[PDB]
Amino acid sequence: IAEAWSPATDERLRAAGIDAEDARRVVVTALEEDLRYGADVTSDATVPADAVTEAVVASRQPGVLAGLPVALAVLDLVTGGRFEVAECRADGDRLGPGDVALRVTAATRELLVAERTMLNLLCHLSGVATLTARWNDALAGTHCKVRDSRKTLPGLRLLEKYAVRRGGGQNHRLGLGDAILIKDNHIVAGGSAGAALQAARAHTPGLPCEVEVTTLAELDEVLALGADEVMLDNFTVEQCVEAVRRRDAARTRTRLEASGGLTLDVAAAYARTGVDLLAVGALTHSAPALDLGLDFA
Amino acid sequence: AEAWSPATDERLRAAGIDAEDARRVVVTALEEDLRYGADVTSDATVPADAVTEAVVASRQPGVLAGLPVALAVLDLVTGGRFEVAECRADGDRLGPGDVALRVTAATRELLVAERTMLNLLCHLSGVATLTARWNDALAGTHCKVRDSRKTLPGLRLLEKYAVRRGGGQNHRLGLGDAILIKDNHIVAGGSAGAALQAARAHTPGLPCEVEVTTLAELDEVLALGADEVMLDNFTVEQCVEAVRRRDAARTRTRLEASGGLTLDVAAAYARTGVDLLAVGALTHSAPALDLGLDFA
Ligand SMILES: O=C(O)c1cccnc1C(=O)O
Ligand SMILES: O=C(O)c1cccnc1C(=O)O
Ligand SMILES: [Cl-]
Ligand SMILES: [Cl-]
Ligand SMILES: [Cl-]
Ligand SMILES: [Cl-]
Ligand SMILES: [Cl-]
Repeated sequence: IAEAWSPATDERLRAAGIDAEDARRVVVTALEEDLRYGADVTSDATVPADAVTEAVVASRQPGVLAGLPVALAVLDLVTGGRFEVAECRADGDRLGPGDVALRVTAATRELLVAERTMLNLLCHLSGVATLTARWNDALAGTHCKVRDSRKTLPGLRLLEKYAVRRGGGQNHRLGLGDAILIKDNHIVAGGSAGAALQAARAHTPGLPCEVEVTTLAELDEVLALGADEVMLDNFTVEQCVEAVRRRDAARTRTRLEASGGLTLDVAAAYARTGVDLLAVGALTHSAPALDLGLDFA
Repeated sequence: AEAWSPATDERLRAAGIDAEDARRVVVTALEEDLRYGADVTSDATVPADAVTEAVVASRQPGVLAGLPVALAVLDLVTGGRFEVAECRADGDRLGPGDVALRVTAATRELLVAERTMLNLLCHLSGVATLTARWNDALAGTHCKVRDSRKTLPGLRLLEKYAVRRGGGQNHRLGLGDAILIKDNHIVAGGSAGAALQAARAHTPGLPCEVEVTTLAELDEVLALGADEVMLDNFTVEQCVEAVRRRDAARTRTRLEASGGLTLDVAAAYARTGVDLLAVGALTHSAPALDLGLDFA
């Protein structure tokens, strides 16, 4: 029940590397989903308007914590600044069961209004970071990194990319316009993979550029053309080993990125083929939520 | 574009989709993808006058949901300049290779829409698919499955829609349409039955569900004859006892179990004799359904 939050909160967000205008759109929208049918009828009947309590946000499962500054923004907006923090962990920290991510004090009615919006953000972004961190682990021992994609949930892209970073992964492009990625359907609608790569290089030479191949024949063209980065689409582990052979023999300056048909179990096998990157949509479209709850004193 | 045709405006209403809320989701999701430029890749590689047929089909089996929303994305991007050859209905079960939609539009407009349409399709169909799986496990009992308020930010109404299409039932939609006395109300309010009596006091027509964590609390609210009790994190065995104590007391209180539920133990919880299972995983942990969009 406020306009926007205090610039003290805006500083907290940009310090963590969160887009503050996007965080505001997400937070305001999520509060409205809960409040559009009227005030918190349950709290209004059972909790005095004057009550103040302490609240602890803690995890029940282990994983990586993301979104604590955005959760704090929710609470700033609902209380209008009238809260005091005692303890907090930082986004990126590992959490075990019972670990305290936040201990804050505010008016009881406003915590009760904010908590579900705080926790839905927190449990979701933490799930993303927790899963990204799992994928990074399957790649320990190699030189392979994990990246996300554009397969993000409507409305939560920048926040899901942020959570991916907090879990130790790397972002891909953020949209259709900040980098070139030539896909199957571009090659369906057009000539060949090679023609397409030459067309994007010529048309937009500033932007970084990646081409997605579905066969070894296509891989041969883009290697002949000296492609900067190549994405292997639904290659088997053997096919990737071949693709790494053909890459190492031509331009060792070509990054190979595997995508499609990847699961956490086979992540280790792929990393071992010598490909440089795994692009995993599951990071942001099928990230199971981390169990965090908010308990009162 | 600005808004969409009144035809998609009414196809959404025919589905029971909040059309205003859909507009916000769809326009936000498109702005996410275009706020950086114009789709350099397609503008370099696809003729500006190309027109293609596109098929949406699923690679895995599940329940389809969100197709009217995916269509509204296509409408906005094309300005209504598209045509549908075939479409399945939200709620239909699909298998591998099953075609949920065949559209024809300008190839460049399809490529800008492709990812927003699929992100909506795959998430909502995922929500409906998991909900349907939960329904199967409850089959042969009188237990139904219900969602929660543990929804992804900005997506509550579309996800509740998808729970309905997967064969589940919606719980309340916000903080103001139903009473639900939670663990923290009880802390701040001294006692579980103290809080329930306070709720009946303030609005006697609004029905109260009270959320208990101990068998003791359950006797307390069953003694006050609570209309509906939610068993927070009872074990399968504690639910069986909960049902026993409820059948003893001459009130037919409704029993809904919630807290930690996984598909895993879904079929077991359905046979404790509780009436409802409230599953946050339907919406906060629904794995996406693999649908793709392919050109002719
Ligand atoms: O298009 C992208 O940005 C992308 C990048 C890597 C992996 N997948 C995708 C996708 O969403 O198709
Ligand atoms: O508050 C709700 O609507 C709700 C309903 C059923 C199960 N859980 C919840 C929750 O507290 O998130
Ligand atoms: Cl960063
Ligand atoms: Cl292994
Ligand atoms: Cl309905
Ligand atoms: Cl007891
Ligand atoms: Cl009652």
